[PDB]
Amino acid sequence: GSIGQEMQMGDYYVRQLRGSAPLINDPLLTQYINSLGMRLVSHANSVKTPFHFFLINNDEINAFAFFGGNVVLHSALFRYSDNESQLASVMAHEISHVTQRHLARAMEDTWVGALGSILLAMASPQAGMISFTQQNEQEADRIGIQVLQRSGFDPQAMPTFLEKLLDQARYSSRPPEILLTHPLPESRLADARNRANQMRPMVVQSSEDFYLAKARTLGMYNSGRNQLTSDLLDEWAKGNVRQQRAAQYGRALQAMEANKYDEARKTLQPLLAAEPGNAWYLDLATDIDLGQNKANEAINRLKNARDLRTNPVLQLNLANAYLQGGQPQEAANILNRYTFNNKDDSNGWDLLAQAEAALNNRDQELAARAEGYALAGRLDQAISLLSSASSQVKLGSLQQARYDARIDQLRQLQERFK
Amino acid sequence: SIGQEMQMGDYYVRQLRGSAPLINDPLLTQYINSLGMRLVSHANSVKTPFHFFLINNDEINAFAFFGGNVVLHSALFRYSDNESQLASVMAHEISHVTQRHLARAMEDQTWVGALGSILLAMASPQGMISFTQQNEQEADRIGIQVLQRSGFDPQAMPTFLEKLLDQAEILLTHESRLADARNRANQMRPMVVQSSEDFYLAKARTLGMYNSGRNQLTSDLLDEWAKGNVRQQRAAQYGRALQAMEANKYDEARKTLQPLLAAEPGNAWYLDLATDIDLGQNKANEAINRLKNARDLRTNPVLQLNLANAYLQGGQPQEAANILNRYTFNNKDDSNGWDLLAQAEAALNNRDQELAARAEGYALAGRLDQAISLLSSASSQVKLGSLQQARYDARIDQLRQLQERF
Ligand SMILES: [Zn+2]
Ligand SMILES: [Zn+2]
Repeated sequence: GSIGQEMQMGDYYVRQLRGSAPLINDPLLTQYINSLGMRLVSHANSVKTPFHFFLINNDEINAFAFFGGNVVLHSALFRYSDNESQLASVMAHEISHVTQRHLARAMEDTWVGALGSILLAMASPQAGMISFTQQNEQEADRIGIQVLQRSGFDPQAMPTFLEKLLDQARYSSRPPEILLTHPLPESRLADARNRANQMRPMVVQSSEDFYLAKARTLGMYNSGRNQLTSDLLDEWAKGNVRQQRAAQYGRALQAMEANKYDEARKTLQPLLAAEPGNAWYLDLATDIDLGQNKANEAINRLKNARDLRTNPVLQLNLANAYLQGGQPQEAANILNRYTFNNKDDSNGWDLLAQAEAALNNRDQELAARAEGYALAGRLDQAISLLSSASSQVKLGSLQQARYDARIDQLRQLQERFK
Repeated sequence: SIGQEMQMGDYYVRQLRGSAPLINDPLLTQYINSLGMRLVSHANSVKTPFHFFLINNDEINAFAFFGGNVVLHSALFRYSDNESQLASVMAHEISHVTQRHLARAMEDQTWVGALGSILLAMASPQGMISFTQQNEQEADRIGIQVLQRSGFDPQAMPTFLEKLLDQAEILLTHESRLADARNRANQMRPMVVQSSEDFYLAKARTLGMYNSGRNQLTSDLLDEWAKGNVRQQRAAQYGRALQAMEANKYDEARKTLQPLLAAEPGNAWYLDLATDIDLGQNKANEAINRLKNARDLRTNPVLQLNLANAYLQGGQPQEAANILNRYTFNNKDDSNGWDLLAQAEAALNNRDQELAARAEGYALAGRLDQAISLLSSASSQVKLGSLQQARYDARIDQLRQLQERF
């Protein structure tokens, strides 16, 4: 089965990505990027596979995708994206590469590892490299702009973003890495500007989650050219009030990053007072609270949250608060259900490992950190942890049957690829 | 002619008084028109007298019509950071009238009432008019000079328009035109800018006393004003005393105003609030004596209404009438004087005089038939052939002519 092979070929590369590339595993940022991405996929034609959207800590702008609906976005995209529709146009562009099976159809002409080595070199700040035909790039722009429009974004954002890539391709000695995987001749641009001119004029406003995502990405995961500049923060202090709340949020982050917690708490207060129930400031409200060993206050606030049952960001934030507060069992009650509902989330497993370690449930601790190692492609290491777990439980027990069964599953993943 | 339009203007004004939420505050209306008036005298193409009205509406809007009657929404004060920005709106709106743009627009094509219903809908918080790109490209650039000869900031207009863009109401009735506002302001001159003492207190009383929705006098602004020039610090103290009186914190209100009144005992704003605090504590005698020693007592309309009201609460309706009888003949269109005069004549048991004063209130609010009814009642209580009967019946005649025009 091609779709079956593609989905597990994708899982193999995604596991290699987690284990060696610097992915941003932050709950707020990953939930936003996937919520935005899924909103595009839900308006794409002939989607035959699930989709996941990954974020790299890389200041070089690039974007690419491979089998299984897995698209990779560098954090530099938030530095170049002035509006949400520009970032959406890049994801729409990459989503269309997958639906058209461009990378899959290009490979029909040691080889599984040859492609995986290319994928991580493009994602790592340590950079072979894949390239699409300019015909392929035209289909991705043609199909991407229509997904862009049906999703309620500005179609003129795609040519506007392409032109900003061209103005740095000659006003700078460095060709941005995105232009080498996705080449941009003026024909590509003039074709894009023409299509946008022929759709409906639409002025769209970037969501409030976009500016907060842009602030957290550049502020909290700053790296190289990926900074949250004071020039941009002061510029956001003059724009629409969404950018001002985002600008306030960004300085609260940097005040927390520099351990000026009371300075950060007092900056964050007015935004939390206006929106007491949104996850973005709730997330940092606990972060500053635990920075001062006020874990009870973080717990009380999160138990009063409306959407604690539905929002994973809230669920992890409270589990972490229970851990720092000295109640690991309450953290485990949340995380046992959390890890079962999000088996691919390594944040959940790592926190469960912490909770089970604090409870001195060593077999369950080893099994929890085994899942972290399995998600990172460290299957030999995951098997070692579950072997140790299975050696601490009586034979014939279900814990032994379950630990040994999980080892069996990881061995099958292992033999499918060399 | 100007005659029909001035009379059409009076008809639309009467309709506004009856249905739109006008701010009839003496201090605020005296300031709104005093600033308009010397701003008016710096344009020369004016055919008509000018009156400026303030509407309690938290949605920002401004418009004008026949007879030099301009309408300003109270939301204008929270958008106006300085006196020139506030006059920038008025200079733009008076320039519409002097050049006769709205009259020009309706000469192209039941109509007079349809426009009045629209004028209320814009004014009332609970269909609109819209101007072409030239029309206000006229008004703004014709209005920036009218603002400069009056000694205010020419750059005050542009900073106001940009503060409108990033929030996308005034914008339905009013980048190309905006780029021209910054285009045209930079060329003329840069100007020293200093708001009047009255602008800061007027903004304090509008946002503090007539707070409604987005029209609040926030704890962020008056903390800021306490750090400004000495005019803004006195205004910040005035606003805090005003809000304490609004919250019926009477003792705190007296002690907050005490240093301002001690420094400026003849200031009309503080003298006014000192009466409200005195009457609020049933101390009418103290409020009366303070107002009799005010320097501008028989020249300033705000002080006269304040003392007239204090005489009523103090149990001296005759002395109140002696003031108000003269006030209503000097300020015929002031409904406050007519209402206070009706209260005094009711307390003196001069019934036909009370009905006559009440009638003027209803005539100003556009209910001419009711005013005719009350005067008819007054004329029936007075002897046929008396001078009173001749006046009452003459005023009925004047009101009937008004309603026969429309
Ligand atoms: Zn491409
Ligand atoms: Zn206008």
